[PDB]
Parts: sequence; C-alpha cells; structure tokens
Amino acid sequence: QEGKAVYDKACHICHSMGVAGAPKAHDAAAWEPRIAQGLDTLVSTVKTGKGAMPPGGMCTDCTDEDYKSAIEYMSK
Ligand code: HEC
Repeated sequence: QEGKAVYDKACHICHSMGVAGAPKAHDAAAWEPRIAQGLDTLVSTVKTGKGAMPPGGMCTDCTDEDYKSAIEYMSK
C-alpha cells in the first residue's frame, strides 16, 4: 500500500489534527524525535499500540512496509 493511502483510510483519524497528543501529520518538528527512535521501533509500537493509540492504528490489513510508508508520509 502507498503511505498516503494508509493514512487516508486510517491514520488521519487521529493524526490529521493531532488528537490526544498524536504527532500531527506533516508536522516535521513533532515527528523528528519520534522518527529518531528508528522506524523498526515505530512500526513495532504502532502494532502493539501506545497509550491512546490502539494496536494497529486502525489499519486492518497493514504490513510492516505499509506502516513504515504511512509514518514516512506523516513525518513530512
Ligand atoms: C487514534 C485512534 C489514532 C490512530 C487511528 C492512529 N494513531 Fe498513531 N498515535 C496516536 C496517538 C494518540 C499517538 C501519541 C501516543 C503517545 O502517547 O505519544 C500516536 C503516536 C503515533 C506514533 C508515535 C509513537 C511513538 O513512539 O512516539 C506513530 C509512529 C504513529 N502514531 C503511527 C500511526 C500510524 C502509522 C497510524 C495509521 C496506520 C496511526 N498512528 C493511527 C493515535 C492514533
């Protein structure tokens, strides 16, 4: 899947406005410290969930590649 496609059907729900502290999409400054953790780490976190974010980020068919693509789209 394309990163933007994953975002538009799932991630945008909370990340478009940065609800409950979600790093806002296309906010490079907000995503920089999170990207710095390493993509492997971020993909793992999305799949297990983190606080207010539910495991999977409401994508029902996402591969690790899909998750990574989605993060890359949001991070700029
Ligand atoms: C609301 C129900 C969310 C949906 C749907 C998605 N995300 Fe999320 N995400 C959400 C919150 C509230 C937060 C902040 C959590 C915190 O306590 O900091 C996040 C954070 C992320 C992160 C950063 C995790 C980290 O280690 O700091 C990533 C990488 C992330 N979200 C990715 C992501 C993707 C790819 C999604 C779509 C598939 C997605 N999120 C959906 C809330 C919500």
